[PDB]
Amino acid sequence: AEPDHPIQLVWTDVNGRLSLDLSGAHDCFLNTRYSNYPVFILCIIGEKRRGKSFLMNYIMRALRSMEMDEEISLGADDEPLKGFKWSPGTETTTKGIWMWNRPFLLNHKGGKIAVFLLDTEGSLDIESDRETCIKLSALSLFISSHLIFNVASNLKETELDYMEMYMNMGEECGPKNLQHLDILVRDWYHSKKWDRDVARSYISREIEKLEKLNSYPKVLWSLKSNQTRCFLLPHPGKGITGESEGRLQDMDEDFQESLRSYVSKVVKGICTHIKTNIDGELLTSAHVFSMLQEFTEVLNLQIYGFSSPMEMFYAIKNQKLMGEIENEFQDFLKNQSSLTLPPTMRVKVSQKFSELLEKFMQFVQGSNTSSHDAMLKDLEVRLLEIQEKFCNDF
Amino acid sequence: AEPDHPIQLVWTDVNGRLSLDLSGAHDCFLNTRYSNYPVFILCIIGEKRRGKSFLMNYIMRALRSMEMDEEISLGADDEPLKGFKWSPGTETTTKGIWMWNRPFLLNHKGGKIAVFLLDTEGSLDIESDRETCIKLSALSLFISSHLIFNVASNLKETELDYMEMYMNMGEECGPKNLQHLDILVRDWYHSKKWDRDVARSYISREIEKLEKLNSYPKVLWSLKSNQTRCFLLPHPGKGITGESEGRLQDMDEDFQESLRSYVSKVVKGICTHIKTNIDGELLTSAHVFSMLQEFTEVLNLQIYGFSSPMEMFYAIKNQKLMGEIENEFQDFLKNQSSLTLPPTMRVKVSQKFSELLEKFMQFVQGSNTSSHDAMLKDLEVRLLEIQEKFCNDF
Ligand SMILES: Nc1nc2c(ncn2[C@@H]2O[C@H](COP(=O)(O)OP(=O)(O)O)[C@@H](O)[C@H]2O)c(=O)[nH]1
Ligand SMILES: Nc1nc2c(ncn2[C@@H]2O[C@H](COP(=O)(O)OP(=O)(O)O)[C@@H](O)[C@H]2O)c(=O)[nH]1
Ligand code: ALF
Ligand code: ALF
Ligand SMILES: [Mg+2]
Ligand SMILES: [Mg+2]
Ligand SMILES: [Mg+2]
Ligand SMILES: [Mg+2]
Repeated sequence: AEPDHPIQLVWTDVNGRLSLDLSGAHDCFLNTRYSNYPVFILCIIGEKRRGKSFLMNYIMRALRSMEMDEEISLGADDEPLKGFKWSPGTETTTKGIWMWNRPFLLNHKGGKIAVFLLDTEGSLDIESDRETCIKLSALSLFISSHLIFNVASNLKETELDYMEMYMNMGEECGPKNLQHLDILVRDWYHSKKWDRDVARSYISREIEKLEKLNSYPKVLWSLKSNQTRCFLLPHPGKGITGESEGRLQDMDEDFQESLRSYVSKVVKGICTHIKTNIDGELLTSAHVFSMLQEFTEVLNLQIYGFSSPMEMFYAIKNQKLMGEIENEFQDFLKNQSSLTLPPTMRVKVSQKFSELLEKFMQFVQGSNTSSHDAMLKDLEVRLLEIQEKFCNDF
Repeated sequence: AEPDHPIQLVWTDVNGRLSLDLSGAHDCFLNTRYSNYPVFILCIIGEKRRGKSFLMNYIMRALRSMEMDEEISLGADDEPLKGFKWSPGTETTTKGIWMWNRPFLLNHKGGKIAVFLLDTEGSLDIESDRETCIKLSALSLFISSHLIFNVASNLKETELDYMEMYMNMGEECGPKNLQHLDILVRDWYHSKKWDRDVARSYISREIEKLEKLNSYPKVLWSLKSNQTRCFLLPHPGKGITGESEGRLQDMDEDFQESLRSYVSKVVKGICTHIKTNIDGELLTSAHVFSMLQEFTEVLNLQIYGFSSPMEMFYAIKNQKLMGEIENEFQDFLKNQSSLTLPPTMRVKVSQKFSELLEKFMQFVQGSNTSSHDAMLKDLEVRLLEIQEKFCNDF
């Protein structure tokens, strides 16, 4: 891995675990040319297949322009788009979390700021375990000093559902600890009315909707805070979504106009979003990896069981059914006469035990046989404990 | 309500209940001019704000063209779009289920087919209870003889999650009973490659992805069946998504090309998708409302508790916690010595009771105080039963 390429910072394994590259990425942060500079860490997350990597590449152009001339540019109109791997169509491209393997070094107050870029696998891909992508997105949220939440078309149930999940991934991910959040709405319906004042009005209206709900207290906090802003990009047009070199000349003109404005605002805000540690001191490059490591271990400790809404519905109902059957067993035991002889008692209890296993299987919901078996096995061990204790003391 | 207007067939009330219009809609189906004709029932469902009503209006043009001349047309290029109420932007428009208040009468085998159109509130709107919209979409699915599942951009976790839910809303909604399903992908990334052969290839690839999963057996069944097809529409362009009259001339040319092809295929298939009853006989107009009524009562009987993924996660964990605490109480009672005097026993049990209520509140997850109180109240009644039984028998 040579300089000026993306490198994979985080990947997930089979067991659902998140692993950091403790060699190449770790070495990227500790380079003595810039390890003591204050850092700005830009991360992008959001739904799959919506130009996240594409956008990070145009930000990279502006950072490289600023690194050279102190000047803001998105390149020449015929420059094809390079950087983080980006690709058209329905197949997903980014997996895990990638970073550019060198910072971009911007002038700031007679020193430098080291700017790091993190590109995350998009959500809603069914070939990826949804909890795994949730953990990846929360790790990006945690480490960011500027987080881009890339949203398709408009804020909907899905985006609010997911960002509420992200901000519940430990106290570290709560909205108060999120330094800066851009809610970037891609493919905005209005190609002419997308400016800063439209976006404030749109968020104010969303807050009205959220104030009526119970579901999204953490997102609501964030949206009401001075740490969250919304930007709107119109649709880029068919010269960008099909087979494309990603060139500025391929862009719909209103998309290019909003893109230039948005990228320029990101770059110009960098000096106001230097990454901070727990205590609020400026964080340097040399301490980012430590933070990544500790919070990755936090995320790998807890298994949530996020799944399809129907699977979680069946899980609630089936867990209620198991508890009902256990209580049924307990009530049956309490109702037995202490004057029954021990051998006759043992038979009666065993028959009830078998009858309740059959009842579980008669009322269990869903069709995942493997999970029915796990649940049945678990019910069986718990009833056996109850039986043993009763028949030994009886 | 006069003829040639939309009328609301189904609405939801505060208590989450679905109500049918038993007067106007009921009278629409039983009109003696067409109540004995076989019916075709087209229903559209899917995510909010994605041109569902808009599409149903262009289908209406083609039906009205066919009703008049036996000829297929989408109108003149400058005709503004009328019919079901449709509107740009982020605010939702269709609520409940609407129908056109007259059938369109198509020639068929020396008789007529009565064509009914049902337009459904889109999913993912946070001002609507998600279970309520799920029930509305399942009712549309149940009654359809041609169902349009309108999908934004591509099949993702969300669409598969929701259609799996729809097809679990009673045996009536299972994939085997779904006469015909179009998965209509709007805003398809490729403006040139969207034809029937691309869509088959796309679905075949999705089936490969689903074959690896446990989550979507019912969708998988449907996609593998001969009763489900996929059609792709490119993006209509900014002359349709902004302030628009919805005219053919406002359309991107590749969108208009796919739209004409798709609408023509829908209308030409009508004779092959006559609605059928349980036994497979042709259903007439005069019996549609009966079916609507019976299945609406089925849907109003069951309350699922669908909610945000974080809320369902907390619900699973909190329900497990309540069961753990109840078992803790039961084990404590079993471990008590029968030689303890009754008054001393009653105090010991009461103190454990209080200690376990405190434990519940110490470990309960989430921040919905109202639901914590409900759960605490419920735990308290169950422990009281256990206590009463123990202290009376002791
Ligand atoms: N619909 C849409 N597509 C975009 C946008 N920006 C870029 N694209 C295209 O989206 C496709 C996926 O881009 P990519 O960056 O790989 O998506 P990612 O999975 O979000 O990282 C490419 O064909 C891009 O050119 C946008 O604003 N809207
Ligand atoms: N992005 C997109 N917008 C569309 C399409 N077709 C129509 N629209 C626009 O979407 C907006 C919402 O249309 P509407 O029919 O009310 O949406 P509905 O809530 O799905 O019924 C209107 O401005 C339409 O002109 C499409 O294929 N893609
Ligand atoms: F779908 Al992606 F990066 F979110 F390829
Ligand atoms: F958002 Al809609 F009909 F689905 F207005
Ligand atoms: Mg990407
Ligand atoms: Mg912070
Ligand atoms: Mg509508
Ligand atoms: Mg059927």
